[PDB]
Amino acid sequence: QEISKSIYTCNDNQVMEVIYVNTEAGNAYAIISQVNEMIPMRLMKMGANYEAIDKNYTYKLYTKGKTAELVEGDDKPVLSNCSLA
Amino acid sequence: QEISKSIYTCNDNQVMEVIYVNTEAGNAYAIISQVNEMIPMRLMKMASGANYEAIDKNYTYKLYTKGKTAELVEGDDKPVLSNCSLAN
Ligand code: NA
Ligand code: NA
Ligand code: NA
Repeated sequence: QEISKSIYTCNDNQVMEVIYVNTEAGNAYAIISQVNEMIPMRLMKMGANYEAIDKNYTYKLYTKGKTAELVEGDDKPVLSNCSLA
Repeated sequence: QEISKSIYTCNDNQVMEVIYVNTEAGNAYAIISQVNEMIPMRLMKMASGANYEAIDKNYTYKLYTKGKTAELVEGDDKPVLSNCSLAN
């Protein structure tokens, strides 16, 4: 059972879903959906921060317990002050 | 090595993205997006090729795939996306 779904409420009246994958061998991933595309991300720092696997994307997901923030480019905010719902 | 994205061309000028998760130890999952939600799915250990069902029992999406082809249905095999093939 290596896959799970989280839903967050974020600033400016928005919702962010994240699918988390945690393999039995210890590899962690996250998938978000932005602009009608699903973007797979890999764990890069450990709260827990994930970065897009496809280098053509610059999305980064920073999580800390039940909170999160999604940025792009030079840590420019996309979704801020996210909290687990 | 474990996560990949497939894009399918389907009937009626529709496109379907699927994220496939295939772990090193051989476990298989899929993720699709419908009605603006991501739906995680698990492989059904059944007749080839690779058929998936939503992990959340509130959803009735099933994804049936065979080689390069796929079909997405819901409920009693009600078509959602039909005659899908890997884009080429
Ligand atoms: Na981007
Ligand atoms: Na047709
Ligand atoms: Na693999």
